[PDB]
Amino acid sequence: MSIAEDITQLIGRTPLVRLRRVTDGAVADIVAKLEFFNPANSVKDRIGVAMLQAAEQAGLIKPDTIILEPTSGNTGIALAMVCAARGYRCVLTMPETMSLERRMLLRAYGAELILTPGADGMSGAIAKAEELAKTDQRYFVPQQFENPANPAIHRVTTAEEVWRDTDGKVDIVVAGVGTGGTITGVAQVIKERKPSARFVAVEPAASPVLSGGQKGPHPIQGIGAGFVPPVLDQDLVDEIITVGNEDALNVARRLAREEGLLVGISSGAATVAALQVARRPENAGKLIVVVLPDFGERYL
Amino acid sequence: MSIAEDITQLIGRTPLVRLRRVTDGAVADIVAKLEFFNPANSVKDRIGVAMLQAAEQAGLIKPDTIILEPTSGNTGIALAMVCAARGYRCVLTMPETMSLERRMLLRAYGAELILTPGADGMSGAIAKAEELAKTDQRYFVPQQFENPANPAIHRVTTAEEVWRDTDGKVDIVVAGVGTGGTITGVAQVIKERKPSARFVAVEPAASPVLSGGQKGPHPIQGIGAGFVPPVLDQDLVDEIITVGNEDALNVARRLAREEGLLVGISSGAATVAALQVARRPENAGKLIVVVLPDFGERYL
Ligand SMILES: [Cl-]
Ligand SMILES: [Cl-]
Repeated sequence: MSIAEDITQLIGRTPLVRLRRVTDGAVADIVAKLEFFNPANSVKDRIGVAMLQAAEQAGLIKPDTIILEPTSGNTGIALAMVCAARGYRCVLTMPETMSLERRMLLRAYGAELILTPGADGMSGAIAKAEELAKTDQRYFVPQQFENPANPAIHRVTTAEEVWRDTDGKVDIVVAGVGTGGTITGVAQVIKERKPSARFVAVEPAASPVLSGGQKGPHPIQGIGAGFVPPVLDQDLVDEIITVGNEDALNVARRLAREEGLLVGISSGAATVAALQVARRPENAGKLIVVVLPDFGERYL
Repeated sequence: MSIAEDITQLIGRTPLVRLRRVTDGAVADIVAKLEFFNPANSVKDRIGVAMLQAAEQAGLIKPDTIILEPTSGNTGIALAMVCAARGYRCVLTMPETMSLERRMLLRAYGAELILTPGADGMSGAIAKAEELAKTDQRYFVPQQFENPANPAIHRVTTAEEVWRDTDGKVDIVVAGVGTGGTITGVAQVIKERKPSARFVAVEPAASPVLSGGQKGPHPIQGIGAGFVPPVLDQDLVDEIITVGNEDALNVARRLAREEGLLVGISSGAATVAALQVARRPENAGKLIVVVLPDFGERYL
């Protein structure tokens, strides 16, 4: 029988789909890895389960442990879902500016929210989690930007899925960088197995930090953290492509209307970059895999 | 290589998961079929592609064809997505009372909406589609309640998935009835293959039409159409269970908080029924498969 014991056993193993229309000028094949197929509709389901699994396996979860993370994006959703499946108490800090829709989603999974001053933004949320954890030893903080289980799950799952599903023919992987876990884990496995493979990191033109520029505000949720992420192995990244806000939005729109792929704005951004790489004559005939991190319905 | 040519090739093949906590009093095994794993998060993706496939295969789609359907639920989403992938123009009628969120979702896939008088509700939407189709021969109307491709896709996909994933050990299938396609197609295949198998239809206590009662208003979106659906084969249905609004909601809540399964209210209703059947001593040791039609995030 093929029956999962719980929802966390159904995370990952996401499909590839060939882009047919959003391919203007391409001389390479572009195929998209659809992370919206995860149970809570994003890539972060992988790291939500992986980080808790690593803690469990290291004996860090105690009978009175409470999971705690500062989060304004998909990792909060992923942790809330996984904690519901696990039977863990889950506390998430975030600015009081977070939408009522997002709060209802997290609360639907039974997570408890601590809202921090709007003016202090995400620094205030992080500060609150830091203080909570320092003063109450029940809290276990996954730390998505520093946890080695983040790139590790991408080595074990995402990378192998890309490898197997392309029968090792993948030539170039294009991925937005938030924590850097996805592109790092995939590159760690695939570049060592196929040294000719290349890896393109995608960031916002509005906050081109990996490119050597300065942090700034931008709407491409999921990428452009404003610092070099500790988990990112920059030596595995062969190129950085910056993407403008309007281009990201426009291509995200095109994916929905022309491919039936309703994806987030960071998926638009990743696809802008993949299409740029795909137009290069030296890439004629190559296979480009672009990661599409989440579903677009939350962004409407 | 395992690469889909387009998103419609990634419809169905949804997983089974064992219920662990929402099992109070059960002496049978309850496993849930997670239709939220479809690309647009509901079971209707199956019939959206199947109905257009059947039209294509029957030469009914012409160069100037426009897809037209009256819809206030998931079939509109499914058709909008599939039409985007196909490159078809898609027009959907619905009452002007439909939420801005739902309209934005359908428009994100490029569908065009015709809003009908709020006071006339869904009868007004159906009337508008009827009139449009009568006066403009470009329109092709799928007719989800009457189209034989609805139960047929469930015979070819859903039923075989249940059969294979349970290694033929499925004893009882529990499913909400909207169009009746899901329970009909599954029963057609499985009852003939395994005559001992039984099939339980689920409807709202507030609108217990299959049970012999009268139509009434109810909030269990997706089931309780207020009439006997033409596609439903009542002779394959072994039992009908009515479910109250509060019980459906309560169990839907429990699935999210206790299993990490964020599902719609009709999934709550189906699970209420499955748990009732599972408590019967004569069902000790049996395998019950309950269909969970969609994701809960839209209902928040
Ligand atoms: Cl986050
Ligand atoms: Cl509908």
